[PDB]
Amino acid sequence: MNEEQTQQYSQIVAKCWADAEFKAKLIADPKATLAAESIAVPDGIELRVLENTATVVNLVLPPPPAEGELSDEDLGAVTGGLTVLPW
Repeated sequence: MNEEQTQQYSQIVAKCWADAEFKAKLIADPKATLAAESIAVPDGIELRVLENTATVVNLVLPPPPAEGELSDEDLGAVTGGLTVLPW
């Protein structure tokens, strides 16, 4: 969940608010959508959407089991309005 990955996450929601069809696909099947974006989706990770408005969209993508260490710059990049993997 580094800066570069966060940027990709931003691109997804950037598309959503502008492209209602894309947004709908993300919500209906976030796994297929992420796959289209060349983003891995471990089956041990739950995906959630917080907001799906015509202006603001919030997609929650919890760190994978393979998640390593992040820098302060990486953590700063990460959208703090997102939640984490349910336990």
